[PDB]
Order: sequence, then structure tokens, then C-alpha cells
Amino acid sequence: NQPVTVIGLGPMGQAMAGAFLAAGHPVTVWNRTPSKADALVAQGAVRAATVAEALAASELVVLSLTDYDAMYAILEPAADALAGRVLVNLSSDTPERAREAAAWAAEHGARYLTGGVMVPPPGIGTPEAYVFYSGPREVFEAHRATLAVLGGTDYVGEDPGLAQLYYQAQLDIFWTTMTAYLHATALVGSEGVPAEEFLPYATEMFDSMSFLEEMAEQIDAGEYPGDEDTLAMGAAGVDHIVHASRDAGIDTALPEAVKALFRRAIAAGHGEDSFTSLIEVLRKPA
Amino acid sequence: NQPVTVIGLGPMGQAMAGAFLAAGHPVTVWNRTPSKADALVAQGAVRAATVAEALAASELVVLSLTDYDAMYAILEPAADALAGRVLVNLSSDTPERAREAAAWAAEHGARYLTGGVMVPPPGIGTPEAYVFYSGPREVFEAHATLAVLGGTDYVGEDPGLAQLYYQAQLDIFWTTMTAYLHATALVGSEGVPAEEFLPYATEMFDSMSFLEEMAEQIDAGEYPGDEDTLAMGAAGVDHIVHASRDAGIDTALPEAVKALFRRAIAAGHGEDSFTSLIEVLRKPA
Ligand SMILES: NC(=O)c1ccc[n+]([C@@H]2O[C@H](COP(=O)([O-])OP(=O)(O)OC[C@H]3O[C@@H](n4cnc5c(N)ncnc54)[C@H](OP(=O)(O)O)[C@@H]3O)[C@@H](O)[C@H]2O)c1
Ligand SMILES: NC(=O)c1ccc[n+]([C@@H]2O[C@H](COP(=O)([O-])OP(=O)(O)OC[C@H]3O[C@@H](n4cnc5c(N)ncnc54)[C@H](OP(=O)(O)O)[C@@H]3O)[C@@H](O)[C@H]2O)c1
Repeated sequence: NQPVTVIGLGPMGQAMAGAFLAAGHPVTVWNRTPSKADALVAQGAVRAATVAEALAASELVVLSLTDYDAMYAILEPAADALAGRVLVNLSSDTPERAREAAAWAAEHGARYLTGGVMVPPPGIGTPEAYVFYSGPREVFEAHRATLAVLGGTDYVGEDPGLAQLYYQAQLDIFWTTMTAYLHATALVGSEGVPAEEFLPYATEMFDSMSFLEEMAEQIDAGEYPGDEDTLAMGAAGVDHIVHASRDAGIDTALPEAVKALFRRAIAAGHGEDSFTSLIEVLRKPA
Repeated sequence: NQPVTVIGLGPMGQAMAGAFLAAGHPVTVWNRTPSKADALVAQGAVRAATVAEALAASELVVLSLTDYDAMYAILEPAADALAGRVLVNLSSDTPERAREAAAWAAEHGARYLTGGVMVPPPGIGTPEAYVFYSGPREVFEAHATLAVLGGTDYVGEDPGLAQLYYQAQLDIFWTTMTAYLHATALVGSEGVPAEEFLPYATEMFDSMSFLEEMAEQIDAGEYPGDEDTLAMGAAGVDHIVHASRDAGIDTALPEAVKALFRRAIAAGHGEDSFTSLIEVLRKPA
């Protein structure tokens, strides 16, 4: 009961359009590569010939593109067709690029919402699916239901860049943690321990991290009471990891980066504070 | 019952000695700072007057010291008393330093078990604690007393293995903690409290349920890159670097991740699964 346009027919976009179509929403679609639409048009989507047609076809225009450079390459030549439309950009990019695009959309008559999808293309439309949303609350509340088709709707604030900040911070946890798991698996692997043999121990390590609330409370108070886990303690242990990694013939760049941050914080006088104090150097460029 | 000596009465050694004592073992203790044994001695522990008498008091000698340098400083002047003893070094150090110490102990007639303790001092004695052990399987099998401290997790004969497993677990711990704090600082740049983002970060960690598929890929050495290629990850890491830069936060951690992705792409893995990054992590630059 709401027309929807989907610019961007990549794995993600195709999934969104299909979910919109399977929810019964009128769906118009466009893509630099039309062949990517043959499937949805066969399922009942309208392949627009131009970007202008797609934009006019619906007020709600959801964008799933590689990056914002792609958006501007698509939409700028049709910028005079953006008036009245609501652009919901779900493409990954920087917060600042989102705040710049929001201003660009405004000057061209369009409203702008930023979105960060937290599921793979296949996950779109499942209970585990949720999308960070930021921008004008009224515009969000006006199109929440339509967007819920794709997954949970999580409005995080008015700043257009906030949704992407949340997304980037989550991927910052993800990729860095994945690299740590691979580095540790390589370390034990240097003595012939299969990855599937270390997996139980790695898995239980992550289940042991049930104290993040305490750390978050420390950060939010700006107080890092030392007690059972000084930063100096972690610094000594990180040195053992660096030295073990070297001895084992594996890469040392990752543990060395962690070590240098600990040294920064100790030089700043947090050695006796809780290791949460490390955030104080993480927030300050060296 | 079965005597046990504990050398090193810092927070961990004090907790280990207490556990042995509460479990009914005869316990002899030694520490460079003797005041730290007072509370234990008041409960039945024997304060050895000399390191060598501590070694002689029990065949099983548990060491809980800062590093292996502390061990040699303590034990070398008394190396002739190591004969017949079983040294169980629960001190954190490198796998190579463990192998070296095992050879030194054998030169003095002592057997050697390496241990890696995966709980803080308050965690000793819970059945939910565990300790990696490596060294002669017959020596580990003969020394029930160790279970007083927590689970006994024997990883093999190589004396370096227990510390290898331990350093790898701590590798995950500290790097993941650094990532959590950096990401928390990133959203905090715009005033999002850590306690508001934590629910989302917790979901992230609870969503890591594919590590098995990664484990099988590593063991096969096959990194089928179809769904999530390394190139796609690198592009995401670049946005993270740039967002961190724009936010005024330190970029060293994300730049370190970015450099590893670049190395893997330069090794031909751009279109492989992100697990292929292990091929650069297994080899120095
Ligand atoms: N799970 C996820 O994959 C996920 C999660 C969160 C966010 N995102 C964001 O959503 C995007 C889309 O998901 P994806 O990675 O599956 O697909 P993708 O490969 O990034 O496809 C992006 C889309 O952008 C289009 N495009 C790129 N450059 C263009 C240009 N110069 N002119 C016109 N169109 C251009 C592509 O058209 P063609 O099809 O013709 O190449 C394609 O439809 C991601 O790149 C990311 O930015 C994805
Ligand atoms: N959460 C934890 O505390 C924890 C958890 C798991 C593993 N570990 C590991 O277990 C070991 C024990 O740690 P801990 O918590 O007890 O604190 P610690 O400060 O590492 O232990 C200090 C102990 O080592 C002794 N020592 C240090 N340098 C010495 C030297 N040069 N000569 C003689 N004795 C020396 C101290 O003697 P004095 O007491 O006389 O000063 C004391 O008995 C460490 O290797 C640590 O990495 C700790």
C-alpha cells in the first residue's frame, strides 16, 4: 500500500526489492546493469528506463549502491527529479558523506534519511534483521512501516551521519575481532594445532566477555578505577603475545599495533588505572 | 595428604595456596616478600625459610611469578634442590621460554609442566575456571591436586603448548577489547554514551556464529570467496579509517587492519573469502 523505488540492483538491493514486492508494495527499479532486474520484473517489478522515471515512480526512493560516489553519478544528472522524493540511502559510507548528501538532497527539494543495514542480503527481511536510521524524525516516522519490510527500524537521532557512525563502529568491532581470531588461530597453528581444535577455546573466550557493562559505565563516568586489571598488566601480556608471535614466525603487525597503544596510554599515566583507560588514547590522534 | 609447594605469593599464588589448603593439602609457601604469607600461615600453611627447603617440602612445586626471569632469580641459587621435583610453572611467558625452562629443569633433575591460567585470582577454585597444561603426559596424569585450581586442560607434550594456547587466548582478548573501546570511542565522538552502544556491540559479538565455517576453511586452506570477499572487507575498513579520521579519533588500530587487508589483496586474495587474511597473518611482512 505504498509505491517504492529501489535504485541499486546488487545482491542487497535485489533482496530489498524482492522483499518489498513480496510484501505487496508497488516496486519500481533501476540499475546501470538492467540484466540484474530481469528476475524481479519477471516477479512483477517495473524496470524503469531512466533514473527520472524511477524517481517519479515513487516518493520513497531506497538506495543500495556501492558508495555515495555511485549515488551522485546516478542522481546528479536527474537532480531536478528529486523534489518531493524521500531518499533513504542504505549504502555504506562515512558519516560526513551522509551529512553532505543530506544537504545536497535538501537543496534539490528532497528529504534524506541515512540507513545502516546490519544483515547480509539473505538476512534482509528476517527477525534478526535491523537497520540503523538517522535523519528527520518525522520523515522516518512517516515511512517506518514501509522500511520495516526490510527489517527492524532503529532510529538513532537527527544527525544524518549518526546511522553510518553506528554502522561503522559495529564493523570496526567486527573486522578487528575477526582479524584477532585469525591471528590467534595462526599462532596456535604454528605448532600444528588445527583451527577446528582451537575453535572451542576461542569461542569460550568471547563468551567470557560479560563485563562490558562495567567498562561502559566506567567510560560514561570518565573514571577508570584500577583494581584487578591495570593497563600495565595488559601491556606486559601484550608484549608476551608480540614476542610469542615473532618466535612463531607469524605476523607481528597486529599485536605490535595493540602494544603501541598500551605504551601511549602508559606514557599518558594510565598504567595503574583499569585497562578501560586505554580509550583515552584511542580518542586522541598520536 | 599430597604435599604441594607454592612459590610466588602475589594475588594469584596466594589464591592458589588458599585453594590447596582449603582442599586439605599440606601446603608450603615461599615469597621474596615474606609478609604476603602471613594470612596463609595463620590458616595452616608452612612458611619455608629458604627456597631450597620449599622445594624439598613437596615433590609438586607450583610457581606463580611475574615472568620466567623471576623464576630463575629465585630458583637458580637453589638449583641443587630441584632434584626429583615436579615444577608446574603457571607464570605467563613465551612458549620458547617455557621450552628453555623445561630443559634447564631437566639439567637439575626436575620434571616440568607448563600451565596457563585463564582466570583472575578470584576465579581460582571455581570448577568453572580452567588451566592449560603441557609437558610429559605421565607427570600431568600423576598430579588431582591441580584440579583444586580449576579445570585441567592438557594440550600436549611440548612444554611450549600451554603458553601458546594461553597467549593466543589473550591475543583475542586484548585485541577484541581494544576494538570494543575504539568503536565505543567512535560513536562517542557524537555524544553516544557507551551504555547506549553496548547493546548493539553485544549483539555483534552474539552474531559471530560462523567461526566454525571459518575454521573449516582454514583447515582446508580453501577460501571460497563468493558472499563476502576480502576486497569488500577492505572497502569497509577504509570507511572505518576515514570515519575515525573525520571523528578526530586515533586511526592506528583501523589502519593496522587496513594494512593487513591490503597485504592479502596484494597476495591475490581480493576475491577470496575474508578468511584468506590468515595467509598474511601466518607470514610476516
Ligand atoms: N550485506 C551487505 O552486502 C551490505 C551491508 C550493509 C551495507 N551495504 C551497502 O549496500 C551496497 C550494496 O550491497 P552489495 O555489496 O551486495 O552490492 P554492490 O556490489 O555494492 O552493488 C552496489 C550497486 O551500486 C551500483 N553502482 C556502483 N557503481 C555505480 C556507478 N558508477 N553507476 C551506477 N551504479 C553503480 C551497482 O550497479 P551494478 O549492479 O550495475 O554494478 C550495484 O547495483 C554495498 O556496497 C554497501 O555499500 C551492503
Ligand atoms: N589476573 C591475574 O592476576 C592473572 C591471571 C592469570 C595469570 N596471571 C599470571 O600469573 C602470574 C602471577 O601474577 P600475579 O597476579 O600474582 O601478580 P605478579 O605481580 O605477576 O606476581 C608477582 C609475584 O612474583 C614475584 N616476583 C616478581 N619479580 C620477582 C623477582 N625478581 N624475584 C623474586 N620474586 C619476584 C613477586 O615477589 P614479591 O611478592 O616478593 O614482590 C610475587 O610473588 C603472572 O605471570 C601473571 O601474568 C595473572
